Amino acid sequence: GMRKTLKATLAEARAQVEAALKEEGFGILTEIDVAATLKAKLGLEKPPYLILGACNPNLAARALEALPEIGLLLPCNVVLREAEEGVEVLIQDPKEMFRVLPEATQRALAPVAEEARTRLSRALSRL
Amino acid sequence: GMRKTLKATLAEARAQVEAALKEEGFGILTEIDVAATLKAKLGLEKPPYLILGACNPNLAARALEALPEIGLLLPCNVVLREAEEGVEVLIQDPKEMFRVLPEATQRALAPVAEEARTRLSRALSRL
Ligand SMILES: O=S([O-])[O-]
Repeated sequence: GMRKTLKATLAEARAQVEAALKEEGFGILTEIDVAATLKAKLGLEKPPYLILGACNPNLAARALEALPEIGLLLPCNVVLREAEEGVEVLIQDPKEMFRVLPEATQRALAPVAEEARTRLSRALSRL
Repeated sequence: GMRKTLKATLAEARAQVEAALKEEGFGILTEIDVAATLKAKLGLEKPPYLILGACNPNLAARALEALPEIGLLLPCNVVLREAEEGVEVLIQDPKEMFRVLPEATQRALAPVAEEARTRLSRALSRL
């Protein structure tokens, strides 16, 4: 949806992502190293793949105040994975993620999802 | 969907939900204290609210083979929140989550989602 490949090492891509997100009000709350946890649990050897859970507290608080169960679809995931041409960054589109909800609830959340999507697409565009 | 209210405290509910998930092959990879992070960032007191990222490594590994970009949807969120009549546990239903995905990936993903959902609803039933 929002996808970009960077010619950058993993650590470089990850620092540039954290920095572009922080410019737009999104902090990183969680991180899962998917290759390291598949190794530890299953003995599998997979290429680099991280999932970062990023969040703007103001937009999150607003969404959770309107619809408390919306925590099931937070935070916004950012994937960084090894690609041929370097590291691919993928960012969850909030508008797309709210489509699991009834249409009336998506209307009720639209201003927040739009604001989040605009800040996220801005971060991506600066990578 | 998938919710139960526990006549219990938040730490009784957390110790308990983690035990019931473990029984069903789901471990907790991440956790966000929503009330403490919104207080920290925004200065507002909010009611107890936790987001636990639960994962079964074998099911996640197969999901990632069907669709490499499914890391944007993982792991499976479990909410514990102060509710009206106790602490409400909500579990993201894998079947609903996958609906956001391209039509083309749905059939291949259906049996991993069915297996996840049966394990989760089992864990929820034992609380
Ligand atoms: O960071 S403030 O702009 O939500």
